Amino acid sequence: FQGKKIGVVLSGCGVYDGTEIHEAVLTLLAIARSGAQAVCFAPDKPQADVINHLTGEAMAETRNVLIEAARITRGDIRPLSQAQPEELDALIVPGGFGAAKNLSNFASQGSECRVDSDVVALAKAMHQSGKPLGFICIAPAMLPKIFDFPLRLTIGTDIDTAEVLEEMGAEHVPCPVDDIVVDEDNKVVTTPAYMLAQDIAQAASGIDKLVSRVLVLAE
Amino acid sequence: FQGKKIGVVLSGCGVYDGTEIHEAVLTLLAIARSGAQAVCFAPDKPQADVINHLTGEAMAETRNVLIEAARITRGDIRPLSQAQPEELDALIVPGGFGAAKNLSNFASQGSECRVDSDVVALAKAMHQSGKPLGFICIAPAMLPKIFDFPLRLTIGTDIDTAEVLEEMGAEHVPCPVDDIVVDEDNKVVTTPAYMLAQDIAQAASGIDKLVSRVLVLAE
Repeated sequence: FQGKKIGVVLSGCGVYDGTEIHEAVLTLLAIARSGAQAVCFAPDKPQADVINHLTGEAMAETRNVLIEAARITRGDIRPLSQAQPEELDALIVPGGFGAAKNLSNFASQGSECRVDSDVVALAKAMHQSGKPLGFICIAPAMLPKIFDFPLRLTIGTDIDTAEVLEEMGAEHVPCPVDDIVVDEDNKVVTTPAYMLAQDIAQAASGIDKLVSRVLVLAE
Repeated sequence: FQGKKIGVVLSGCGVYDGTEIHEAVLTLLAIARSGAQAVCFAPDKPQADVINHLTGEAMAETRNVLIEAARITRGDIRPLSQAQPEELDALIVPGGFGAAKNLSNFASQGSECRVDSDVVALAKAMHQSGKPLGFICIAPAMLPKIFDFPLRLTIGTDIDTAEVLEEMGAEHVPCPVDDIVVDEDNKVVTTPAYMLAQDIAQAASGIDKLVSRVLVLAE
């Protein structure tokens, strides 16, 4: 897969107010091990909140999504507004509450949520051209808001969350932490990761499969 | 290795002002995949600085080392002052500039640096009992300040940095990104990681070997 360029969209730095750090790093690892290149992006805007990860309480400060996401990529990131679908072969979106607070407002709006316009436009551009999409953990919640047609996807086994996604037009398929769901016609791959994982090795098993599948779909 | 408890000491969240995020997550991954348990700690104190990872410039704010390190561990971390050497089988310290700013002041003091007292006491406790130590990237710079005896270690191949460590009493051994150096008598393992890595898969190759070796030394 040398030569393949995989877009990666981040939402901050940490599970509670940005991207799930394990999920993001596991994604980068799997991409690199396959010989492909990650091309990272994050929207240039303030985070919805800033959470003390030690206590779970909100902090009285403000942080920029792009600035904080740069921590994960060691500075090698660009504003999402600069993404060029023609230069990408696929798109992957890791989870964390940032996917539900910053890339969308699923966390507070549920089925009436809106998704970041630049996220919608990039994802639609991939689908137009037949380039695969990989969404992890809670990130698949954005899919039935982006695409106005039925899609096979998963967020694991949680019945309440699955009910919400169905209300939005998805077909929810149960999946364990170490496997994936694939909508073959639309080339969309999903996996639960931290929705179900009890440790990092269980999250890596599902993520590795997701990345592998995305790369196969991109050929 | 089920049952093994591996202490992990963090310094923040991000290469420039805390722990190198890739290195920390790769460490956790390798520990979990081997069936052992990571036990994470970070000192409860302010970071030396806060760096914009997008530009590399300092920011006009203050952040707590423990609070930010909790991002990497999804909240599963304790203040370093609470570490109980009797409950640990080994100790691993990932790199990032935080190891040189927060766990020590190597970044500004070089060979005249001081190391966090709780870092020194925990590391000494491991060595007393014959429990292995694994230090990654720039973290090995702390070793000849902690132990007043010669130690075989590596930070890669950088001649200037190696010269400083030698001034402090170390025996520096060249090592590539995908290998390790082991001081057998003192059970100390080091690897360069981001001192030399050009991507995350190259850092993982060295880290995986380090963790494996630490686990073997802990049996």
